[PDB]
Amino acid sequence: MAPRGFSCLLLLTXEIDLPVKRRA
Repeated sequence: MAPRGFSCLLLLTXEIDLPVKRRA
């Protein structure tokens, strides 16, 4: 898991929209 930051800011841009949609 990321330090709830680098990947946290990318979640807003939609970059990391995989762990917030479906099981995938």
